[PDB]
Amino acid sequence: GPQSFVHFTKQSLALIEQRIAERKSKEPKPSSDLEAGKQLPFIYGDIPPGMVSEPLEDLDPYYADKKTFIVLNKGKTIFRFNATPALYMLSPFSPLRRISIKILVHSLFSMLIMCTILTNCIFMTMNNPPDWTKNVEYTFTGIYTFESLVKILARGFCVGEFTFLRDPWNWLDFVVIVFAYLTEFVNVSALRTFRVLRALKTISVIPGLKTIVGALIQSVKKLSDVMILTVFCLSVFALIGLQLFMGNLKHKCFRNSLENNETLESIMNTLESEEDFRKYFLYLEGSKDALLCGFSTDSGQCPEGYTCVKIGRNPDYGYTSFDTFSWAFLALFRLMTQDYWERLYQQTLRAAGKTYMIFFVVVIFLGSFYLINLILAVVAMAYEEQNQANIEEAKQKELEFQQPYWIKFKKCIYFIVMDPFVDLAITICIVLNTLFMAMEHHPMTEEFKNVLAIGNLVFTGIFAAEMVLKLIAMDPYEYFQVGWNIFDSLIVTLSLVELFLLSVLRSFRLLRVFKLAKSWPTLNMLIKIIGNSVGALGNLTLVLAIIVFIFAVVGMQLFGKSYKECVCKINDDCTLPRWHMNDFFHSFLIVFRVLCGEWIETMWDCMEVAGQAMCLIVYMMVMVIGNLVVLNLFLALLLSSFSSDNDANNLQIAVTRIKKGINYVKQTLREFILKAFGKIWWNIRKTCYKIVEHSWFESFIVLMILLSSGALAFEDIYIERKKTIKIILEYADKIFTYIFILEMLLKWIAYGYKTYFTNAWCWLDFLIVDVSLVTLVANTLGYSDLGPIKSLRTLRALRPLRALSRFEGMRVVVNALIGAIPSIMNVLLVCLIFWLIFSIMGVNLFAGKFYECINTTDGSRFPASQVPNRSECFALMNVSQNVRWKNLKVNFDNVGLGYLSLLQVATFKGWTIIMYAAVDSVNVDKQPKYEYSLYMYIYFVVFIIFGSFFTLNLFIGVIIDNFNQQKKKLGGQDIFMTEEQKKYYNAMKKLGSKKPQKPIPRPGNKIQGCIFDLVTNQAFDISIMVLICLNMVTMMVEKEGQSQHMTEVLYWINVVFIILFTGECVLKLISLRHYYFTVGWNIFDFVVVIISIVGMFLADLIETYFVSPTLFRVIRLARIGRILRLVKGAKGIRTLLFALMMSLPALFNIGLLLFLVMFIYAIFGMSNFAYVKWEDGINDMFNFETFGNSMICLFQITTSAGWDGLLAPILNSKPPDCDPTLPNSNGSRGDCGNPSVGIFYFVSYIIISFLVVVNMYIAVILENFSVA
Ligand SMILES: COCC(CCO[C@H]1CC[C@@]2(C)C(=CC[C@H]3[C@@H]4C[C@@H]5O[C@]6(CC[C@@H](C)CO6)[C@@H](C)[C@@H]5[C@@]4(C)CC[C@@H]32)C1)COC
Ligand SMILES: CC(C)CCC[C@@H](C)[C@H]1CC[C@H]2[C@@H]3CC=C4C[C@@H](OC(=O)CCC(=O)O)CC[C@]4(C)[C@H]3CC[C@]12C
Ligand SMILES: CC(C)CCC[C@@H](C)[C@H]1CC[C@H]2[C@@H]3CC=C4C[C@@H](OC(=O)CCC(=O)O)CC[C@]4(C)[C@H]3CC[C@]12C
Ligand SMILES: CC(C)CCC[C@@H](C)[C@H]1CC[C@H]2[C@@H]3CC=C4C[C@@H](OC(=O)CCC(=O)O)CC[C@]4(C)[C@H]3CC[C@]12C
Ligand SMILES: *[C@@H]1O[C@H](CO)[C@@H](O[C@@H]2O[C@H](CO)[C@@H](O)[C@H](O)[C@H]2NC(C)=O)[C@H](O)[C@H]1NC(C)=O
Ligand SMILES: *[C@@H]1O[C@H](CO)[C@@H](O[C@@H]2O[C@H](CO)[C@@H](O)[C@H](O)[C@H]2NC(C)=O)[C@H](O)[C@H]1NC(C)=O
Ligand SMILES: *[C@@H]1O[C@H](CO)[C@@H](O)[C@H](O)[C@H]1NC(C)=O
Ligand code: NA
Repeated sequence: GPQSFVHFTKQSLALIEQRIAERKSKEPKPSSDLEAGKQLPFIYGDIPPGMVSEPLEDLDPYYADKKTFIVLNKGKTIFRFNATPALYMLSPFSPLRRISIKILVHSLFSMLIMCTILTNCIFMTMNNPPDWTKNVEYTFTGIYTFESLVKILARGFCVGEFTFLRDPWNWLDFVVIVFAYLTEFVNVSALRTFRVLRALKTISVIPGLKTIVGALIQSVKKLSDVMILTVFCLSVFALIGLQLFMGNLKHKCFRNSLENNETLESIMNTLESEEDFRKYFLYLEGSKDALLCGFSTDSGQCPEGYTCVKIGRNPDYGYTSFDTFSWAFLALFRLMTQDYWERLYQQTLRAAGKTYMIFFVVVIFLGSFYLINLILAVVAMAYEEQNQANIEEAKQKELEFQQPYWIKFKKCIYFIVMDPFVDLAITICIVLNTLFMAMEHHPMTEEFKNVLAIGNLVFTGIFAAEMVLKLIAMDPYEYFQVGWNIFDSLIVTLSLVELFLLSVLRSFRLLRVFKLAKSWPTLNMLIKIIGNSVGALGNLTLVLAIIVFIFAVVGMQLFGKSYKECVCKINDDCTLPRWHMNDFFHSFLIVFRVLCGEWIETMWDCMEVAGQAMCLIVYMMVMVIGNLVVLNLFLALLLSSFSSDNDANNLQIAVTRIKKGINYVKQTLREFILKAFGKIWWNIRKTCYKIVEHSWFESFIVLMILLSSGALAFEDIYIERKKTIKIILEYADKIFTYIFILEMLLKWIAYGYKTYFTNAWCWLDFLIVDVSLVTLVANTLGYSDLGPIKSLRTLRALRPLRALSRFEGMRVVVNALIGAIPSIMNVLLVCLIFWLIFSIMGVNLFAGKFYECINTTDGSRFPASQVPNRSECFALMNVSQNVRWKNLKVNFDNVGLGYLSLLQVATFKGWTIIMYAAVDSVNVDKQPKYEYSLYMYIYFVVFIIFGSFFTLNLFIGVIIDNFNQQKKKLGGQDIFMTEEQKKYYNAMKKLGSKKPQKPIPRPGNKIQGCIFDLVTNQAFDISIMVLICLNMVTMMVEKEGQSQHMTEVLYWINVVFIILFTGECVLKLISLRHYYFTVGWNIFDFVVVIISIVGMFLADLIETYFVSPTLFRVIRLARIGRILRLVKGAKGIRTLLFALMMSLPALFNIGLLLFLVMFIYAIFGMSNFAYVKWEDGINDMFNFETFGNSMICLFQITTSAGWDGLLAPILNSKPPDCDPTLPNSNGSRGDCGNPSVGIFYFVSYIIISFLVVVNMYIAVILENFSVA
């Protein structure tokens, strides 16, 4: 009981030695609430005042027998030691031991350690430490020695059982202190790096961090199977890309204009440097890489006079290659993370042909889309079950816990403040303020600036008046009692500080919008999430901040001097690049960018200056650990808040009274106005009704729509030359229109006007036939070349939409997407206003500053030393012709352009040139300077954290809640599966969960008996598995440029492997006696061995009978079938692959709809952008001139990769960039682009594709939760 409090005495020590004597004469877990480091049970009451900081005997009966004693704080936390003297000298009663306990057992000691640690972290971030910091370093070493020595004196070193080194966290202290004195007593980067380990001590000293890091480790522990699958899949696809693309990125066009007997070999002998490479090969302007080339008809066709020859290095400094298995693995990992993969995709297609788009499609679907889903689902399950355990433990803990003139003036003015009118007036003024500050733009006249300024003066007037009036209406002591009032006070007093006599300060007016949270339910949820970011979940956010700090400082210490000294090898003018790790801030930015998803481009430079190894380990550590922590935080916010939600408001009072008033006047004026004052037709009906419902009509009509939609794809820029096909297409178009008109008439007659017109699908078909009629009559009358009718032409691209109602897959998927529109619209409004705040802030900061004065020959901004003003560039234009004062196309000149720039930043596409213009901006009409505004990166960091991370978190939560609501409103069935797919899906459930088959019969024949016993055993299976892994290795051994001897060797080893696997299959045939074919995996074995032999014969036929290397490489892929068999044994890999097989139907439906959307946008893009100028992505190979070339671009940007590069040439609309009078083969003129259609096209596309792929994400992840 509570009485069990007694001092630790030497008499008690005698008692201890004697009862341990008893236990030794004759010769239980520790309590879950009595272990050290937490709070003592409340049943024992409070401590005697003479007992704090004094040794006590252990309360646990299990620990009452061994050597131990407990010590308490004033904070009443418990620490336990062992009774054995420290190192066998310091008895627990010496002066040293209890002074060490007193110092160690204290809150002030821990606080001192925390402050000195954080000061040390502040001192780590010094690029060039001043010489005087040595003494400060010695000081820190002194405090760390003091704290260590206190721990040894209080606990011993290792002699006992509970002592200094027993817990792992003290090992870090020991290592750092011994390494500090090692460097003190005795590759400066190597020594200076290991001091970052003290930054890890915050995890030990700040409370709660221990459990957070333990939780992260436990979450990792579950990723074993998924990491094995990831390695397996990346290796298999790396071998596939090895076989297909080995050496193609070596192709370069070579100038045939070489004279004086210099042939290809005569130059081969002398190609070692890069200057001679630039002398003889083709380098597109502004590129460090030689332009690729190919041999197929669909590859990169070299210019005239250039021959395409595979010589020289691979692109990107050598690092983009599918030559050796390591480089292929790097490429497939860059494809799985979709990091700048839209450049590898373009190079691979340019050098190998547009026909490996299928390779990239299957890699993107399987590599990126699926493995990431698996990772997210497993981490989510880990966190969810851990959270359930925590909640259940907390609940159990709760159950155990339970078991004169001024006064009348003030009250009258307070009455002037009534909830209905004052609050709504203030809300309206807030909304008008935000809509009034949104009228700022760069080209502005004094009139409009003046009205803006006076309006802002008025609004700050009303808000200050409100603040003073609520100051005096209710006592200032009580004004501050609520958070909203103090928030508003801070806003007002800061706006007055503005009115005293800064650009960032101009915009904190915008925060008063958030006061709308009380009325608006969904904005309040964003407030809740941002609050959890620092509230219930502040420890995890603090872990994340600490890790980003440590990675930044580690990378800086390792690579700063490397970046500085080897600067000339990553930049041509021999100055530091834009992204570097020379400073703490720039290394922080690189770490942040890697956390955003951008890691290949900076690692190329890292490895250029600091060598491959360290760069790879450090970058992959950052990737894995940082992405782990960020994903954990995101999932925690999501689950916590959307399971959290799982006096009347002042606006509600206003609605009440205003409804009272409006209803009162409405019905009283209502009272005022009352007081002041045929068998044949229905035969046709039935016959048509069975006609339209008859199956052949439906199938014919679906075929008809498919044919019209397909005919849409031929009208490309080569339809003039195809004389025959043109006539067929136009005649067919007429027939299609007539058929659909007849279909509409038949359905009209058969169903009736109301029935046909109460259905939305018929509304779609009706609008389409209407526009076809319009264009038909306009063609007949002769007004074909009128512009509006020429535009109604392009609307023929909407024809594929007729298919949505005929196939049930996109019908059900569209039903779900439509059921989700309201919630999507609420979230979109919240995001719209949030990004509106950020867009007005960006317009205040940057509007009109992105202008610059350039050499148009190379695009080089002039030095700001000369030509620093706009007038200076105009003078230069006057004196030198080819000079331009150009602005960025996507900029912050107004709130629309601000929202386009924010959309580019939030998806990290095009965002870099935006930030370079931001940080280099000086002021309006002044030329930008290199990182003049260096700390404007923080605007983008804050926008990415808030408008991107948190809004996406809110969107995901609302979508998940909406989809589970739909699933419950359907009774618990699936929402992307038709009836037949549900039936199949249940069937494949039954197949997968099959009870094991009965044991195979035992053959009677004796030699059959021996072979059967041999083959049917574990050892045979393990032997085959080891052989398959060995064959995998001998496949990875292949490289590019290998000598013929190694080729023959690997050929023979592969032959041997085919021999042994054929032997295994033959012994299986003989021993199981056609029962081989019963078990499913043996059919796969059979197919693998057959295709292995057939491919091995066919290839050797190819190099001797029909010599074509491409077909050779395609058939030689049958080797890869052998590798597939490793999934035979792994019980987790199968489960995951069976999850994929389970989820395939829903993905088929969603991908069908996505494909139809891509088809529609491809027809539109061919109609509109087929003649835009070739700039920044639109080139000879990647354009909208053909259906293939359009759908290639649309697949590229279905992942939103590089859409900023396709949109850029369309934004050209004027003669300085584009050219509006240029003869074209369509009959039109100009290679120009109109921005409005381009912006609508790309923004819409990325939004619809985002919605659809998020739907795929939800389907797959819920499938994984269901199966597991
Ligand atoms: C407390 O008990 C709750 C239980 C119901 C549990 O339902 C779960 C269904 C799976 C689901 C929706 C849940 C939590 C984490 C969710 C994952 C977090 C990741 O977030 C994402 C999207 C957002 C990205 C930023 C990160 O990845 C998804 C890929 C991943 C995710 C959305 C896949 C789906 C997961 C809730 C009922 O108990 C009675
Ligand atoms: C739902 C919320 C988040 C947005 C509501 C729409 C408006 C409040 C915003 C969005 C687009 C903004 C407009 C973007 C473009 C312009 C053009 C601008 O005038 C010019 O650029 C003239 C240029 C010239 O004369 O050369 C004036 C501000 C204005 C109207 C902005 C006013 C504020 C607008 C209309
Ligand atoms: C904030 C600045 C940039 C002006 C932007 C426009 C807003 C004033 C509009 C857009 C969204 C509208 C809100 C949409 C949703 C709501 C919630 C509505 O109340 C509920 O929905 C209660 C639901 C429930 O209790 O379950 C009150 C109106 C309100 C705040 C609307 C108020 C007017 C809003 C905020
Ligand atoms: C010709 C161009 C210039 C303008 C075209 C405008 C139409 C696209 C608008 C006007 C009437 C609207 C329709 C009004 C009625 C309906 C029925 C509605 O379905 C129902 O109401 C079902 C009700 C039920 O089942 O109980 C679906 C939307 C729809 C097709 C609307 C779709 C959009 C329509 C066709
Ligand atoms: C803009 O750049 C171009 C090319 O970079 C300059 O034109 C020539 O540049 C070369 C450098 O390789 C000089 O040797 C020539 O003398 C330049 N020719 C002329 C006519 O200038 C051009 O000078 C640059 N513009 C300005 C204003 O300096
Ligand atoms: C912007 O242009 C120049 C760029 O330095 C500014 O400086 C003037 O330059 C002219 C021509 O070199 C000199 O004659 C003047 O003496 C410079 N000004 C001064 C104060 O020395 C010029 O002032 C700027 N003009 C505007 C309108 O901003
Ligand atoms: C071949 O190259 C040599 C250079 O040593 C040159 O003298 C000779 O004329 C060349 N032959 C022809 C046919 O151009
Ligand atoms: Na990159």
